[PDB]
Amino acid sequence: SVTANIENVKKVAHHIQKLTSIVPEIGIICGSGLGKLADGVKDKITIPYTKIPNFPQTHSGNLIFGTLSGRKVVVMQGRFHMYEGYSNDTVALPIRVMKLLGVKILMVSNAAGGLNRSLKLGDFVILKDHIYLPGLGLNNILVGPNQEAFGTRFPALSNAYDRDLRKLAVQVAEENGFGNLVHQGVYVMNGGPCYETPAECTMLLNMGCDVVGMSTIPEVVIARHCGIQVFAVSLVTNISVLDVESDLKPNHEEVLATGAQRAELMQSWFEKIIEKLPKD
Amino acid sequence: ESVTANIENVKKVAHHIQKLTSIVPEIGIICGSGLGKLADGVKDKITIPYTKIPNFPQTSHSGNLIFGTLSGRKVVVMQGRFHMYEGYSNDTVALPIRVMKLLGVKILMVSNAAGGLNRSLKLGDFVILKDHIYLPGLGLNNILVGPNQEAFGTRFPALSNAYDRDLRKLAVQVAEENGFGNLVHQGVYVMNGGPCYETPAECTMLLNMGCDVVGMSTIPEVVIARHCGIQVFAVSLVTNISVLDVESDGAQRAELMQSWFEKIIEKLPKD
Amino acid sequence: SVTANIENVKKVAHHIQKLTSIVPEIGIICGSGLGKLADGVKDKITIPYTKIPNFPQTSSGNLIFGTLSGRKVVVMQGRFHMYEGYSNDTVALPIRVMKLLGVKILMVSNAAGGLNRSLKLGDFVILKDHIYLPGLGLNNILVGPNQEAFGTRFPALSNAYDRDLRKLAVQVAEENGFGNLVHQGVYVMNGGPCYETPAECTMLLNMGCDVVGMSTIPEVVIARHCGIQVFAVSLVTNISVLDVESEEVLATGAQRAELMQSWFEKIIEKLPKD
Ligand SMILES: CC[N+](C)(C)CCCS(=O)(=O)[O-]
Ligand SMILES: CC[N+](C)(C)CCCS(=O)(=O)[O-]
Ligand SMILES: CC[N+](C)(C)CCCS(=O)(=O)[O-]
Repeated sequence: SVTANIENVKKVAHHIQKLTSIVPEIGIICGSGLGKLADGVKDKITIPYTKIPNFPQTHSGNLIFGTLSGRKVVVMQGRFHMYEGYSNDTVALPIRVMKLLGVKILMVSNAAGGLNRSLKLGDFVILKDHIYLPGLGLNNILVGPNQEAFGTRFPALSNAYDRDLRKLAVQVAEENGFGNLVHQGVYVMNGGPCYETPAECTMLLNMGCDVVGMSTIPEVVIARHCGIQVFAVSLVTNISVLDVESDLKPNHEEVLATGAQRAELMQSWFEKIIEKLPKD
Repeated sequence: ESVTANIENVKKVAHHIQKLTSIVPEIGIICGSGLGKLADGVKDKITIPYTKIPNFPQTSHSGNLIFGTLSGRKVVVMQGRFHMYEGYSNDTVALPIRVMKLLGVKILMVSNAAGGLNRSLKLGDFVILKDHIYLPGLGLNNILVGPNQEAFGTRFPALSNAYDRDLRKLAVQVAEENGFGNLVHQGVYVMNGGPCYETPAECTMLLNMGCDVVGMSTIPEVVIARHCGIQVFAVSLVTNISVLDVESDGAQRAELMQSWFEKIIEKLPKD
Repeated sequence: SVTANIENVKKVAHHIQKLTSIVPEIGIICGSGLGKLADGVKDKITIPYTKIPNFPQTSSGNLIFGTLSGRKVVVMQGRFHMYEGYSNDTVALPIRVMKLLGVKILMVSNAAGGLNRSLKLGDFVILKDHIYLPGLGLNNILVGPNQEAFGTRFPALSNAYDRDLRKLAVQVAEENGFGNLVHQGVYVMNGGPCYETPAECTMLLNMGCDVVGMSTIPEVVIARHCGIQVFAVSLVTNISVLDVESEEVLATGAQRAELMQSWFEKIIEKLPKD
């Protein structure tokens, strides 16, 4: 990976600006439930990661630029997960590129396990806060020399999950008849890639966590560090088992199935949030 | 560090071992510190020093693999382990377990020495692990971080019944019928990366997290074993009782644990 | 960049020993509140880190030798924080150099967020214990081959924060009229460099932590490993927010610097000579 410093981020951004004239104001990272969001983007240019020098590589992932709900967007189709062995610089560079391209708001989804006992499979949990277990343990994405062109050395994570975007998301769900599926909660990052043990889930629930997943927080930290507002949502793809005696367990195909089942609704929700954002 | 624990490299190591012994092990046993006696009962033994195995990790006496039978069943015993607090890599720790898989191991029995958090524990008690909290794993130091080796298992392994409940039940029964059931507990093991012992504040936090014992090993091996379908039984010997507040200031047990493991193996189901 | 082994640590200590004849008994690592401690030292011999070969670089840091309240000291001005990406050996080496130079007591300050709800901005929290979140998660400074020259493989952290040094520190504060600022508590390390979220702060408070910061514990572990007594104090530079819907740190340090400096000087004055 190339260092996600201003020099390298500029080179990548400048290369992208030759390929498209679209100045995105919203960046979207597609997780669970957002698998067909790129189809909804109109007047789009699709740039495979392979066509961007010094951009991380993960068919190839794509950067999609276009209009969604009357706004200019860049959609990241293809993520770089820490459990896959990717570096901090790999995860940070795409977010910092979004910043240089013009992104003001980052919207992201992911799949998570439901710790909170009131959660149902397929529920949406808007992140209102997080617990960054890797970050507390010296694997924070920002470890290393601070890049002052982007942000400060010790970023505050106050209002990390923009309260006004959260309020809007809830309002849109309620107005469109699926407010009953929507919660707000604390997301804890398990580095992964193992699912959480019953003892681990019990610990995490008692720490005050509502959902547990293996991603997202590193991007959120980079976004907040460089001043991008964040809206993040976990799709509850499994209900955490807290009891060792239980034979119930997380199953990959069912986790993927839940994402796919909820995709139309999740994308609709994101689209309807975007159309309500103030603009001009 | 060391060679990637992929199918090609693990196969190469396994094939080398299969030229040094004709014993196909069904059960793998990992001896913890002060617990080398678990190998002493091995009948018709064949000893392979780690130095004889190219690409197998090396200790820094030499470590050995011991093949033979215990209570009639074919076993491989690991004498010398690779601890994460020593600076060994994920691949180093993973490779021996994946080698055991290819050699034919279906059940892994692991022992370690641990600190007692649960206040009902006494020095010298055995705590069968029923579950774990992998603090390094939750914090982005999980042994499986990196490309998944699909030949061994799936990207996101579930850890349900990680400590096989039928093996736990059998182990408790064997202890009770041999008159040391009073020494045996079941509990949750939490891994401290180490190598520092836990401070009183750490011990209190860990106890309140729902942990019964704390140690510096084992979980990484358990994760790799479960990832590739090996059933796991694991037991901690309580060698220290954790102090919970700042204001406040073995040999026979190894032999007993040896006997216990032997008597468990005698009763293991056999297809 | 160099292993903190006996061979490398000795080379560094020997280089320092030809630049100064002062044999330090007390080492002091300046965090928040101790920025001006170097100015108060008498018979100063300032050695910049650039002038010590094999010594880690941060810039330009200084090792100041001299006397403080009649006792020989070495003051580290310029620390090596793990959130900056320094290696374990980088952080360990200066402490082990201190050991070889003659240091018996290490006094350290830092800036920390107040979790305990009774704390006020500018309070002093003497560390009596810690929770080393990085260490529990496989990022302990001692991971790797144990350097037997300095200590044992599995160091115990019983009495890590020497109880007699804590007693002395509280007594000095009480008799100089600022005992009302002094608390004793548990420090938890957040690797950093992000400040802790409300959910993180709530979790940490419920684990039994009184203050949270991003330093100190690694140095304390190396010091205890090699048998140096430790006194550590956090300056409360921020009050943790525990619920969502929610410069000041640098101002608190600069404001309380004089008092903390005075406190450290007066502690060194009352230390046992035998
Ligand atoms: C439940 C989702 N699993 C299978 C763990 C995939 C993790 C990818 S993530 O964290 O971006 O949703
Ligand atoms: C005295 C050794 N301690 C710290 C208990 C570590 C135990 C090593 S183990 O896990 O193989 O038993
Ligand atoms: C408040 C200052 N923080 C963020 C903890 C940075 C470290 C300062 S230090 O060295 O005094 O701990």
